[PDB]
Amino acid sequence: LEFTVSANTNPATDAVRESILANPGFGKYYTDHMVSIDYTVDEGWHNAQVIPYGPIQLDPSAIVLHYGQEIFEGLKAYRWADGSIVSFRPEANAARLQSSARRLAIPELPEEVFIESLRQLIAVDEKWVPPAGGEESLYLRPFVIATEPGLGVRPSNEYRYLLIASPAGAYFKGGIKPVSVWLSHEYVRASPGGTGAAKFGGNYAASLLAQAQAAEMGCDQVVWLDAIERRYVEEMGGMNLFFVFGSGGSARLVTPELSGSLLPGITRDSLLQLATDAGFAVEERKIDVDEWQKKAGAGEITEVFACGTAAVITPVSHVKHHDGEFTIADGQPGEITMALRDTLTGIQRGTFADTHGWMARLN
Amino acid sequence: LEFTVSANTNPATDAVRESILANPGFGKYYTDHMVSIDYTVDEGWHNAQVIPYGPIQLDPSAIVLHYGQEIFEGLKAYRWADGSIVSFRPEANAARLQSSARRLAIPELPEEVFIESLRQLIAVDEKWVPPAGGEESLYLRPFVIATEPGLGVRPSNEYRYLLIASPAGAYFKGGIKPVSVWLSHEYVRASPGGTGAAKFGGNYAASLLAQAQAAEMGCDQVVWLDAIERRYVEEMGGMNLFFVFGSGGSARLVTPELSGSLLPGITRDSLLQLATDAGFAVEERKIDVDEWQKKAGAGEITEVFACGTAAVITPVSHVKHHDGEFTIADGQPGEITMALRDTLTGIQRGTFADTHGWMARLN
Ligand SMILES: *Cc1c(COP(=O)(O)O)cnc(C)c1O
Ligand SMILES: *Cc1c(COP(=O)(O)O)cnc(C)c1O
Repeated sequence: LEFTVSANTNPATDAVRESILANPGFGKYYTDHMVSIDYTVDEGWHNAQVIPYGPIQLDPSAIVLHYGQEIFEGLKAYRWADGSIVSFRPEANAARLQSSARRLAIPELPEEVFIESLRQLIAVDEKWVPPAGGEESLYLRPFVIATEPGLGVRPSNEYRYLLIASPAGAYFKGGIKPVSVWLSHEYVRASPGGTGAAKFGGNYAASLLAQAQAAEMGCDQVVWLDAIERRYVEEMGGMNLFFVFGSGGSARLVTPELSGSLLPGITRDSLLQLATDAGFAVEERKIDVDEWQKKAGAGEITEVFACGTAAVITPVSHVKHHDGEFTIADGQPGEITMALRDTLTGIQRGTFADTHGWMARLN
Repeated sequence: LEFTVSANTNPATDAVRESILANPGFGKYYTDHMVSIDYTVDEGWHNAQVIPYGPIQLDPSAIVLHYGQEIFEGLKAYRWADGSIVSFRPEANAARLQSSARRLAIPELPEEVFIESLRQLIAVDEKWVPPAGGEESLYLRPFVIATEPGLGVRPSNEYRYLLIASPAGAYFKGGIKPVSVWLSHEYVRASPGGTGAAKFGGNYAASLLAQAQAAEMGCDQVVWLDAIERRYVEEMGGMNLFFVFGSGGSARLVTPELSGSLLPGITRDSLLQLATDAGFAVEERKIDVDEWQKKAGAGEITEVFACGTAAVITPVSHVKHHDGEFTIADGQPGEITMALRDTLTGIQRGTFADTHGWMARLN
């Protein structure tokens, strides 16, 4: 697929850009350009191009505005010491976007086109990638929306793929700070036969009240329990969870299994591998509130943390739920939690060896 | 709220508008204008206006395009013999949009403003309302979308309410026709506590695969079973269901109760009342597949029909599911099914007495 480039004539000044890169926050500012690719049944994906970041046009009856047919992804681009610009496992995101697409009846975007859109945007907006050897990065947000007009309920026949970038600092206010969680007694993030395994906007809109309630109960984030038995721990907001049993090199990690409604996080998959590389025993099984509170209080469960592209790893220190409340260890980020975070971020920044070939060059 | 009007300087010629009204189909064509109301935290709902139907603009990071925070409604405008333009229970739609808004963390729109937008649009696009004495109408689609830019996950602080209209000709052009249904064994429409009771786009995008599967099994529409026991019948696509036991004046009606996950259909609410007015005994309870097939085969269940705004009432004649297949009576639309459809549409068209005061003037 051939991309055409229409340069932004009035991009952010070097001063404004530098200012942003110094204090970017998350998903607040956007680069000067974006990638756009159209889709029609007859031409498939076409009219791929790099254009200036700006307002999009949609018919009032566009399917995405009524029946929420949309999906998204989230990955990062990093600037290395040698001046190269790389991304962490972009092939995985390409593949998951196709998985989310299938579950939502949206045409798949070829992985080579996905990866190419990334290279094209960085080619024009490389100066928006943060300096090497830092916590900052450039968040890439690939997404697809149904654009065909018509109020009839059915899969759209026209779509638009968009790629925008946003300098990223720290998703959670604090970063090196553990969060408290409220286990939702009233809400579920998904159920068997649902869209829990797809990175689909609908999933997030549905969770807003549950998060609001977590905050009203005096907690930072909501944690999801299975929709069937209302007993098994799944995720924290839109992040996977890990439980650390014991400590030192003999410690073991437990994380909820991919039941079918759980979203297969790439950070999760990576951490399981890194844990094994380190020598820790890992296990993907079901774990319920009862065992959690019991072993945490007992001291067997020494740490708990959430993981995801945006925050990478976030320590969990306190738990509150319909039938109890307890703290994890001393309420501070655990040894293992931080050891794994330093290793993962180290690989992403080019500091540590990438033995699994996870880093790919974008430039 | 005061509405400002910006007339369409390029409206559809009389030739085009007339050709559309002669064969409008459904949700295919739109009138010359649309209503728009903006929402910000400091100004609340404001800048209410009637403007030309046309493409709207959104920032690429608009929340609705990433985390599906949106909701909608569906009602109709009818032209009566006396020349008036009326609507069926529009106050109920206003109330439901508020209910959907609350579940999706979206600011509620005052019922007074909702009704006003309806009056305002009809004021300029009255010519698009079909002739009286027929079964055609003007479908009204009110909806709210989150427009604030920002990739962080949280309720939007900026919204836009839009009201568009689409002519809708006779649903059943050549005589009413019954549909076949596939009871979904693999998918669920919603889970307890979820967003099943809200008119939210996400619910529909998630159902696309299940409908495609129903068709692949050789059926017209997909029917939903409860997410818990996977045995209790809920709805057909985006329409409620009714079961007719027996026949004649002593017939009895049974419909799934509002378990909390079912969508409180307005057509459904109306039919339960009309059934009572005719002297039919009614029941709002759970009914499983076993009872359905068993009693349908024994001839106790004589009819089944689905209901909703667009089609009003659609007969269901054939059922197929994981463990069986059966037909309802003679496979034709039942007596009670058509009697009730004739009564309801008669009230909407102004032919029968509106004893409950459901019809409201829009003009
Ligand atoms: C995106 C997402 C994650 C994390 O996936 P990463 O690939 O690690 O970024 C976890 N859970 C849900 C529900 C998600 O949508
Ligand atoms: C809109 C809708 C209905 C029908 O409601 P009416 O008010 O009768 O138009 C039924 N089920 C679902 C899931 C819906 O979204």
